[PDB]
Amino acid sequence: SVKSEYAEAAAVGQEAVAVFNTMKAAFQNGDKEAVAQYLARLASLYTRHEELLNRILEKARREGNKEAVTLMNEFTATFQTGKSIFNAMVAAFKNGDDDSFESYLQALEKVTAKGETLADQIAKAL
Ligand SMILES: Nc1cccc(Oc2ccccn2)c1
Repeated sequence: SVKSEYAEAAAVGQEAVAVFNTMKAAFQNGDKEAVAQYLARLASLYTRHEELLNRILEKARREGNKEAVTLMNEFTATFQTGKSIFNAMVAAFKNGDDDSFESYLQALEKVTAKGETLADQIAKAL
């Protein structure tokens, strides 16, 4: 069902949270070889999550589930906010700009935390 597909998407999101916190520890310790690998891992994870979310939204639309569509349109928009911040973080890493990396890291955390009440609302709506 769309609901079990959302639970699968939610687990993929939690994997990115796990790899993100590990990466943050690695960055603070200056283990840039680890950070590079974790950033690659996170990129693939976000690509997957983004695809799952789009499929879920498209299915909610085909099902005429207006409330779930509204919530998923709001949540996907905020996902792109997180994604653009991630990508700028990756660029800051490539450039050796640790001040920007730190800024982007904290922002991506606040964007993610903010978008959690919505994420729980979608689970219930599908
Ligand atoms: N593409 C992308 C990459 C990193 C973080 C991010 O933020 C998120 C993740 C889930 C919900 C809201 N924002 C999105």
